[PDB]
Amino acid sequence: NAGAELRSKNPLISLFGRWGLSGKVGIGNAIPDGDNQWGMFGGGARSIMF
Amino acid sequence: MRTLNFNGKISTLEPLTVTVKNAVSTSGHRLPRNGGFNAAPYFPGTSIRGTLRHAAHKVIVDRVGLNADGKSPFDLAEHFMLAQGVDINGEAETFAPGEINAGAELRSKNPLISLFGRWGLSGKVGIGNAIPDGDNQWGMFGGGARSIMFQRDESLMEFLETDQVDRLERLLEEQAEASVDISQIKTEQDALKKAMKSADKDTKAELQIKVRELDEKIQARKDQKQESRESIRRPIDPYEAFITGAELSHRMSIKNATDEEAGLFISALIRFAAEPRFGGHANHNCGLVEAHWTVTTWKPGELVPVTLGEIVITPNGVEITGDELFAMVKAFNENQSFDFT
Amino acid sequence: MRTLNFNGKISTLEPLTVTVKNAVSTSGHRLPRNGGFNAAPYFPGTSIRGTLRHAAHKVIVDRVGLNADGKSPFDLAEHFMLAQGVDINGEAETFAPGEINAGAELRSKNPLISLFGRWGLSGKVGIGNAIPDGDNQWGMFGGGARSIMFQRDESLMEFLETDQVDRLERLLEEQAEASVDISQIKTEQDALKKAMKSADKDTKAELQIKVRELDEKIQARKDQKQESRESIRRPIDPYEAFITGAELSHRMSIKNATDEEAGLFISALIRFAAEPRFGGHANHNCGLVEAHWTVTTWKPGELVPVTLGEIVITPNGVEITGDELFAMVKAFNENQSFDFT
Amino acid sequence: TLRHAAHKVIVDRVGLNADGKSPFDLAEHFMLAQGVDINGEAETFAPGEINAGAELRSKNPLISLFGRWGLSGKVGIGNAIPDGDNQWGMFGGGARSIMFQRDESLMEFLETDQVDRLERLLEEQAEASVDISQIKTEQDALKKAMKSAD
RNA sequence: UUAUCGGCGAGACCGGGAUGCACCUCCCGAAGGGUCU
DNA sequence: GACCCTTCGGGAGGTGCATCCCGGTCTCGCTTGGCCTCC
DNA sequence: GGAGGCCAAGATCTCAAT
Repeated sequence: NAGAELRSKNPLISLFGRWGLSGKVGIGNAIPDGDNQWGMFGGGARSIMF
Repeated sequence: MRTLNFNGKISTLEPLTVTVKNAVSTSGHRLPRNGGFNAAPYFPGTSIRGTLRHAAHKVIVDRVGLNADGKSPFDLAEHFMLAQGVDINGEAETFAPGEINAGAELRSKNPLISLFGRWGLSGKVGIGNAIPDGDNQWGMFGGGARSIMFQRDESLMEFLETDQVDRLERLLEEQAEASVDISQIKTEQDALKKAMKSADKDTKAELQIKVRELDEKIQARKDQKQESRESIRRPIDPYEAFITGAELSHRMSIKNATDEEAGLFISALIRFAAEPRFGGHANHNCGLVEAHWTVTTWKPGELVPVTLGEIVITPNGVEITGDELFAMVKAFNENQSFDFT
Repeated sequence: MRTLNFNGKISTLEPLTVTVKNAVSTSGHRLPRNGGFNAAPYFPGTSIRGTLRHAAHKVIVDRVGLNADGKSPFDLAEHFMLAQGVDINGEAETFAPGEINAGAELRSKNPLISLFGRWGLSGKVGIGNAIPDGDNQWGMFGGGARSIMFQRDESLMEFLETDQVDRLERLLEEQAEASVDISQIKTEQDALKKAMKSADKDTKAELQIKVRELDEKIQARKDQKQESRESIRRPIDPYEAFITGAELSHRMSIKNATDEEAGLFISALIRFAAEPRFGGHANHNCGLVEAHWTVTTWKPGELVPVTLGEIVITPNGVEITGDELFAMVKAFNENQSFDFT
Repeated sequence: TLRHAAHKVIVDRVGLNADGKSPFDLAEHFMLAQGVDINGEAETFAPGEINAGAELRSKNPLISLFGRWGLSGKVGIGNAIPDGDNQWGMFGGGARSIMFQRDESLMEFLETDQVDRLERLLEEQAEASVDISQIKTEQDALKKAMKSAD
């Protein structure tokens, strides 16, 4: 019976939560709509500047 | 007067479990094993026999008729005799040994008591165990843990009034305290229990007495609690069951089955298909099965049996093939000389 | 009174996970497996039963109606009995001779207890497991790593006072030193813990005692840590869950369901559709599902079932089809003779 | 079991009389089945010889295979010795229940007087169980001190 | 092998209730470049 | 169309709680007289 | 009216237990 008061005082810890206090916010994974929407990027190579 | 052998398989749609008194131990719930502690489990033929016997009993109850109030003509004694096979009034026609054709009239007039029998009257129906086809077709199901609904879902606290909220707080504090005390008592109890392996028998007796008194202490401590004797939050121990999709081979037979008794048995199988549930833990829908049996008869003196047909029980219906099984069912449903009282 | 079989599937809109006590081990988090270690996991029917039972409890609470304050007329014992089937008052008796016929009235007055039973009253609702259609429909999700807030983002350093920056410096230093100490203790701990495979039976107790003492020393090392007890920076172990878009075959049933009981159950399904979340890990939005069930009935003695309708739960709404299901829900709603107290 | 099978073979072979009654009376039935002679009309061979009853063995194959009292049988049937070491187990078991405490739909069939009779039955069963448990407890207490008794 | 012959059998559902859950950014730096109609 | 050059590390948790009950069978391995109906 | 057939009666008590 302390959650209600605590959640009213602290909206952030109400939303996201802590150990023992459940968070109201659930944020799921992001799934691609189609296919072949992922690839290798970056890479490259360090080179002697001089 | 023919022998019908029902050779087939029982396919499992939901885990199949059963609690046999001699199979379960303090360590945990185990299925009855096919001989030994490390052998393959099986589903008891006793459970299948009881389920089919009660299905046949309900077939008979429906066939005799129900009055406008929905009451059957049978008193308590007839119901017990037809389903449990036990007589309470003591009026069962006891056959002294040596009687020629002992059950003749009773078998001719009461196909249910002819099929399944009682004390003093051998039943023609033998329903064997179900044996899995492969290995690792069983596992520990159930599990879980009961939980405070108000610690899990805080939105339930809004319904509770202040007095009940305080009652909840006292209940939880009491649960924690009792858990700690019982835990200490259990630690001492298991200390004596691990000392139980002492070679001296006298010590073992003394340890057993002390363990008994510690169990009494646990019960006393539980009684001292005022809010709730039992702890609400507790893990639930699993039960062993056959996995979903397990194939279990089954054998049933009727020895010297007339058309009427075979028809009653087939009607019992048909009615069983409406609720094809074996075993227990139905709260988790355990026990649903689908089965198919191939019916064969063997005339003594001949070298090969002949297949009469097949009974297939599926969630989509009951399939019965072969004109002989239909003839059996029609013979049962069209014989009006049955007296089940 | 007819049996209703709910045959259908559950489609996961988000990963579906559950932590069953026996299912997990020291290796990590795992779903309960249908058979053995290398078997196809399933979603327990116990969790589904609990979620639907609490949905039905909320249905009953809303139907009864709250007072002006927003409080419910039910006592704490009545909430506990409806939602979890727990008699904290210590009045439940399993084999009371006088309760032999009193079950019918209790069921007729209390649809929720009739559906979901208690200790001593069988529940008409059986809710089975959810078993995936395909293979490789599960995986390890949730793996992450808690970070130091002020090392990832240095712009938050300027918010802290000068005295608190030293607090964070002490936190980081103590984390480093305690982590190296605990890692050394662990690596020697596991080095001898690996010896469990081939060790003397007598030394096995000491090896258990040795590891326990090492655990005590680890706890003592953590205890002397001043600024924090547990290190902020740590990797988070993943949990096993069904993949997004997994198709799990699920089967539910109500045995001899009155129209009112079936209406209560369908209303529980309708209320569950507001938050169709099974299992755990509410953060990461795990557990969201989308299910459709086909309701069929089977009158005993018949050969083929009858389809009453389909219940479809989607994020866009709930669809109930068939005049029978609407009649059931109406029958539940229009009955004013229920006493849940 | 095999002697009964042979007796059934003989009964089938001989057939039934014109009236449909089996042509064996009680005496012949027990001679073929159990091997006893109930009326004392059986041949009593001299004890000295071994190859006795040649005519009887020629005429009655069942008595020749499975003997009678006074005539040794030619059929020896041995035990069925198991091959493995864990091929036996405690099967059966189970537990008889009450058909009305397990299935509640069966109570709808009972009338009021029958329901009252069932309630009386359950109460009597519980009372008798408790009383008999007390008596067995006292009996076991006697048994434990029986060895220490003079 | 100290003689002879003999199925131990029948009936029984062990079942009932229980959400295992709560919190956590895995991040950080790097020219792949040059010769020839 | 010839060839370099393949990285470092941090850090791994904490809790509860472990139930209650029934209900344990009946025969029999002998002979003879008393008595009920039967042919 | 034996003659078949059933049923009740007759003494006291039997230790071994993974």
